[PDB]
Amino acid sequence: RKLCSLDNGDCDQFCHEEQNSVVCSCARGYTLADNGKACIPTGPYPCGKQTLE
Repeated sequence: RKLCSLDNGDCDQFCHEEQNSVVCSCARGYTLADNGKACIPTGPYPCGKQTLE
């Protein structure tokens, strides 16, 4: 277990080892956070979220 194999590289969603090392990204409607790991919803109903409201 190295990069993306170790806890998905700490990424929220998509993980890629671009020329060694982890590179996280997000699905449409999400914007990668400042830490370059977390994914932030762009609106009221981001994909893949069970509707709480």
